[PDB]
Amino acid sequence: SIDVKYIGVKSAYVSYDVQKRTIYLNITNTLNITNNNYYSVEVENITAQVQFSKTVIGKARLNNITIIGPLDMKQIDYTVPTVIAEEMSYMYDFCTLISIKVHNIVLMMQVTVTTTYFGHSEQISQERYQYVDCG
Amino acid sequence: SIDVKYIGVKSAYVSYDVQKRTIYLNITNTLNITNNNYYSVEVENITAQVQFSKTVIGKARLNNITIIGPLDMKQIDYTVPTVIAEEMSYMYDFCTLISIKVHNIVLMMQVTVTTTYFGHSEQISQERYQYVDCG
Amino acid sequence: SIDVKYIGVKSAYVSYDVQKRTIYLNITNTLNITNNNYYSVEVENITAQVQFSKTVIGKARLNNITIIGPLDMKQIDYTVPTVIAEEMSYMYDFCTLISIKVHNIVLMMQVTVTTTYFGHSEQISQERYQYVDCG
Amino acid sequence: SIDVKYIGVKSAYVSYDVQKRTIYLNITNTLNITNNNYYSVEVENITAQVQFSKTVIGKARLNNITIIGPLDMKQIDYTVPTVIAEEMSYMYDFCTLISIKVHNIVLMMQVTVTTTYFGHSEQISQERYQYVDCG
Amino acid sequence: SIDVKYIGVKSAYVSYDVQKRTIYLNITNTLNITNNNYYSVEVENITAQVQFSKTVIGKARLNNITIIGPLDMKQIDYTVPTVIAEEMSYMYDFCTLISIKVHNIVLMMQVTVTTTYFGHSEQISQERYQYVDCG
Ligand SMILES: *[C@@H]1O[C@H](CO)[C@@H](O)[C@H](O)[C@H]1NC(C)=O
Ligand SMILES: *[C@@H]1O[C@H](CO)[C@@H](O)[C@H](O)[C@H]1NC(C)=O
Ligand SMILES: *[C@@H]1O[C@H](CO)[C@@H](O)[C@H](O)[C@H]1NC(C)=O
Ligand SMILES: *[C@@H]1O[C@H](CO)[C@@H](O)[C@H](O)[C@H]1NC(C)=O
Ligand SMILES: *[C@@H]1O[C@H](CO)[C@@H](O)[C@H](O)[C@H]1NC(C)=O
Ligand SMILES: *[C@@H]1O[C@H](CO)[C@@H](O)[C@H](O)[C@H]1NC(C)=O
Ligand SMILES: *[C@@H]1O[C@H](CO)[C@@H](O)[C@H](O)[C@H]1NC(C)=O
Ligand SMILES: *[C@@H]1O[C@H](CO)[C@@H](O)[C@H](O)[C@H]1NC(C)=O
Ligand SMILES: *[C@@H]1O[C@H](CO)[C@@H](O)[C@H](O)[C@H]1NC(C)=O
Ligand SMILES: *[C@@H]1O[C@H](CO)[C@@H](O)[C@H](O)[C@H]1NC(C)=O
Ligand SMILES: *[C@@H]1O[C@H](CO)[C@@H](O)[C@H](O)[C@H]1NC(C)=O
Ligand SMILES: *[C@@H]1O[C@H](CO)[C@@H](O)[C@H](O)[C@H]1NC(C)=O
Ligand SMILES: *[C@@H]1O[C@H](CO)[C@@H](O)[C@H](O)[C@H]1NC(C)=O
Ligand SMILES: *[C@@H]1O[C@H](CO)[C@@H](O)[C@H](O)[C@H]1NC(C)=O
Ligand SMILES: *[C@@H]1O[C@H](CO)[C@@H](O)[C@H](O)[C@H]1NC(C)=O
Ligand SMILES: *[C@@H]1O[C@H](CO)[C@@H](O)[C@H](O)[C@H]1NC(C)=O
Ligand SMILES: *[C@@H]1O[C@H](CO)[C@@H](O)[C@H](O)[C@H]1NC(C)=O
Ligand SMILES: *[C@@H]1O[C@H](CO)[C@@H](O)[C@H](O)[C@H]1NC(C)=O
Ligand SMILES: *[C@@H]1O[C@H](CO)[C@@H](O)[C@H](O)[C@H]1NC(C)=O
Ligand SMILES: *[C@@H]1O[C@H](CO)[C@@H](O)[C@H](O)[C@H]1NC(C)=O
Repeated sequence: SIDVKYIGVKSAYVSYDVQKRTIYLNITNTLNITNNNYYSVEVENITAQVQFSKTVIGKARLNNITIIGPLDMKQIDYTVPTVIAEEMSYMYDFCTLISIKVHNIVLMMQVTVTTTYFGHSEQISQERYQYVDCG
Repeated sequence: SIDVKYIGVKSAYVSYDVQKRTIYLNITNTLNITNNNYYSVEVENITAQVQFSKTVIGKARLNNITIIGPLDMKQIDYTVPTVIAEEMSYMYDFCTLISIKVHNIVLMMQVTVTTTYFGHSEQISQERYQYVDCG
Repeated sequence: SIDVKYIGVKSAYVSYDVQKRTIYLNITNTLNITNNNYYSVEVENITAQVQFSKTVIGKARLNNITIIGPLDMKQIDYTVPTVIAEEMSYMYDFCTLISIKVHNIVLMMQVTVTTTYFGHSEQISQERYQYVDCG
Repeated sequence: SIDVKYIGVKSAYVSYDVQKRTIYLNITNTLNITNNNYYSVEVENITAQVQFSKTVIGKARLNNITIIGPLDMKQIDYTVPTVIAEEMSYMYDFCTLISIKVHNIVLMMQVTVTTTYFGHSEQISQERYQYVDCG
Repeated sequence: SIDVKYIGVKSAYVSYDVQKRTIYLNITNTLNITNNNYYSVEVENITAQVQFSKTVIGKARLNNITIIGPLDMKQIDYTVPTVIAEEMSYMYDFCTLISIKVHNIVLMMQVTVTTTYFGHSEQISQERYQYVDCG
């Protein structure tokens, strides 16, 4: 990736910024800009490229073959009991929360068993993340 | 990716910004801009490209073959009981929440068993994310 | 992706912005802009490209073959009982919520068993996301 | 990656910034900029490239073969019981939270059993992250 | 990576910054900038490259072969019981939280059993991270 930029507030090439009650007198600004950008990116010169997969099985006996790919959960138990009992009481609850499984961003590109890959693969994530604001 | 930009507030090439009760006097601004951009991106020069997959089975005996791809959940139990009992009580509840499974963004590109791939693959995610604001 | 931009508020090439009771005096602005953009993107030069898949089975015995693709859920139980019992009580509930499975954005491109792919694949997601605002 | 930049507040080439009630007198600014950028990135010169995978099985006996890919969870138990009992009491709860499994950003590129890969792979993550703000 | 930059507040080539009620008198600024950048990055010159994997099994007997990839969890138990009992009491709780498993950023590139890889692989993470702010 030639350019990746996380810019919180202000991004600019040339900035004249005047703010919060200033006095801006005789000003002469002369700006002469020559800017040129040449991008030669991902250029590929190939005579011959071959992807070849071959399998042959002869006179064989195969019994109980199990192939299990990734990300298997099987047996998961979440037990979260909440019990509130009051006889003669005063209860004030402000900003209370229970969260079990919270997922913001899931990016999954190549999940397989057998992968043959020729090329280019890129993942980019940018965020501002605030979970809980109370008060 | 040639250019990826996360810009919170303001993005500009040339900015004259005057704000919050300033006094802006005699100003002479002369701006002369020569800007040229040439993008040669993803150019491919190929005589011959071959993707070849072949399978042959002869005189074989195959019994109990099981192939299971990725992301298998099987047995998942969520138990979240909530019981509230009050005899003679005062209960004030403000901004209370229960969330079990919350998913914002799920991106899944290549999930398979066998994959043969020639080319280019790109995933880009940008967000501002605030979960809970109370008060 | 040549250009991806997350811009919260203001995006502009040249900006003269005057705001919140300023006094803007004699101003001379002369702007001379030469801007040229040339995009050569995804150009492909191919004599011959071949995608060839062949399978042959001879004199074979196949019994109990099971192929199961991805994303299998099987057995999932969500139990969320809520019981409220009051004899002589005062109950004030403001902004209370229960959510089990909430999904904003699901993007699924290539989910298969066998995939042969020549080309280009791109996924882009941009959002502003606020879940719960109370008060 | 030629350029990666985390910029909290302000990013600019040339900045004239005047802020918080200054007095800006006779100013002469003459700016002459010649800037040129040439990017030759990811250029590949290949006569012949071959990816070849071949398997042959003959006169063999295979019984109880199990292949299990990565990220297997099996048996996971989360027990979080909460019990509150009050006879004659005053309870004030402000900003209380229980979270079991919270995931912001999950990026998974190549998870397989057998992978043959020719090319370029890049993962970039930038964020501002604040979990809980109370008061 | 040619350039990686963590910049907390301000990044600029040439900066004239005037702030907090200064008096800026007769100023003459003459700026003459010649800046040129040439990037030749990731250029590869290859006659022939061969990735070849071959397996042959003959007249063999294979029983109880188990191959288990990485990141296996098996049996994990989280027990966090919380019990609060008050007869005649005053309880004030401000900013109290219980978190079991919290994950901000998980990046997984190449997790496999057998991997043959020709190329370039890069992971870059930049963040500002504050967990809990109370008061
Ligand atoms: C601008 O310069 C002239 C020079 O003749 C001067 O008389 C005038 O007072 C100046 N005004 C300001 C606002 O700087
Ligand atoms: C502006 O820049 C160009 C770039 O070569 C130059 O030829 C020209 O003389 C400059 N003009 C002035 C007034 O400096
Ligand atoms: C590579 O590209 C150049 C053009 O930039 C061309 O002249 C040359 O013949 C190419 N070589 C091959 C056939 O791979
Ligand atoms: C195949 O597996 C099953 C259960 O996994 C088992 O009961 C059976 O005996 C196995 N077959 C042989 C020939 O061992
Ligand atoms: C602008 O400049 C002229 C120069 O003759 C001066 O008389 C005038 O007061 C100036 N006005 C402002 C608003 O700067
Ligand atoms: C404006 O820029 C062009 C770019 O070459 C230049 O030829 C021209 O002389 C400039 N004009 C002035 C008034 O500086
Ligand atoms: C590659 O492209 C160039 C044009 O840029 C062409 O002259 C050359 O013959 C090509 N080579 C081949 C046939 O791969
Ligand atoms: C095939 O599998 C089933 C259950 O998985 C088992 O009952 C059976 O005996 C197996 N067959 C052989 C020949 O082992
Ligand atoms: C503009 O400039 C002229 C110069 O003759 C001056 O007389 C006038 O007061 C100025 N007015 C403003 C609003 O700057
Ligand atoms: C405006 O820019 C063009 C671009 O070449 C230039 O030829 C011309 O002289 C410029 N005009 C002025 C008044 O500077
Ligand atoms: C590639 O494209 C060029 C034109 O840009 C052409 O002259 C050349 O013959 C092409 N090569 C082939 C046939 O792949
Ligand atoms: C095929 O599978 C079934 C159940 O999966 C099993 O009952 C049966 O015995 C199997 N056949 C053989 C020949 O093992
Ligand atoms: C600008 O310079 C002139 C020079 O003749 C001077 O008379 C004037 O007072 C100056 N004004 C400011 C605002 O600096
Ligand atoms: C501006 O920069 C260019 C770059 O070569 C130069 O030729 C020209 O003389 C400069 N102009 C001035 C007024 O210095
Ligand atoms: C490599 O590229 C150059 C052009 O930059 C070309 O002249 C040369 O023939 C190429 N070599 C090969 C065929 O790999
Ligand atoms: C194959 O495995 C099963 C259970 O994993 C077992 O009961 C059986 O006896 C095994 N077969 C042989 C021939 O050992
Ligand atoms: C600027 O310089 C001139 C020189 O003649 C002087 O008279 C004037 O007072 C100066 N003004 C400022 C604001 O420095
Ligand atoms: C500005 O820089 C260029 C760069 O070579 C030079 O040729 C020119 O003479 C400079 N101009 C001045 C006024 O110094
Ligand atoms: C390597 O690249 C050069 C061009 O920079 C080219 O002249 C030379 O023939 C190439 N060598 C090979 C064929 O690997
Ligand atoms: C294969 O493994 C199973 C359990 O893992 C076992 O009961 C069985 O006896 C084994 N087979 C042989 C031939 O040892």
